[PDB]
Amino acid sequence: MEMEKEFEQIDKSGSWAAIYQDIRHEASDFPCRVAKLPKNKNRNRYRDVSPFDHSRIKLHQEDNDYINASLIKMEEAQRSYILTQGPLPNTCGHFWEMVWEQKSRGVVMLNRVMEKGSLKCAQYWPQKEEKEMIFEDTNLKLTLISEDIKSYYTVRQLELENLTTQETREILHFHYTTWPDFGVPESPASFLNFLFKVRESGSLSPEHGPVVVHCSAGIGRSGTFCLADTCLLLMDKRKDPSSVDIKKVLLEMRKFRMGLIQTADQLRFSYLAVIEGAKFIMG
Ligand SMILES: [Mg+2]
Repeated sequence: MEMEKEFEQIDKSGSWAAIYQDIRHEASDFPCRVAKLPKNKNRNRYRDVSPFDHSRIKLHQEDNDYINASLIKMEEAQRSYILTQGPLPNTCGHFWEMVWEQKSRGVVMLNRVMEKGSLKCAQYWPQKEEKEMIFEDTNLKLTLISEDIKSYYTVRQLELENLTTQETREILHFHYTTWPDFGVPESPASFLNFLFKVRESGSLSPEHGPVVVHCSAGIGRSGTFCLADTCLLLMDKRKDPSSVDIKKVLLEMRKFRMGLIQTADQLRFSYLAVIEGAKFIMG
């Protein structure tokens, strides 16, 4: 396996930080002027994590179409993702409006609501069946239908209703709950297992809108999830699987949202996930 050889030699030479810095230098720099308008200050969780203008998701209701969310469209892989930040107390109705308008089937959440003793994300979905949430600014109702708590992740089914038109949709919420507070997982096994659960639900499939993926900033763990999914897709699709270059796929994704993969350890982990996922698939 070629990718496993490049991996092993980056490891023996301790080059991970230097490989990662070169990705940071080659990565696209596009304007984010809507993100930086003063009227959108409180729609952004981080001042240094903004969606590019050319790939930003626009809310359809008029007034302010801004949400911190980017469409990553992977042409050759035939896969699209919306990467977004963890919703803010003020942007939960926007978040669910985007899910509605983009005809998304799945939401992939890679963080806990509280990590390292701080709030990383608003509690933007209901925790009890009998206590639904209404988002008055975007006129949406959200109801917990069921949830399935496993050791490494939780799957929720939710009903999203457009109160304007009374249409209802089922949204699946895939919540990875065991990503360590510091660093990355020891073994890619549970992350891959989680990714395949998302795949098996249909949420990544072209009959639906793009999956919505977020962590706290929507670039670090979120980048890892999309990078691994797209790389494994490409390895299944291509005549030559060993022709799949993680670094070139990452740089392609970074044309659509800045900062994807935030650390050299997250880069190493992405390589790891793709390599081990290749065995379990293409073995
Ligand atoms: Mg109960």
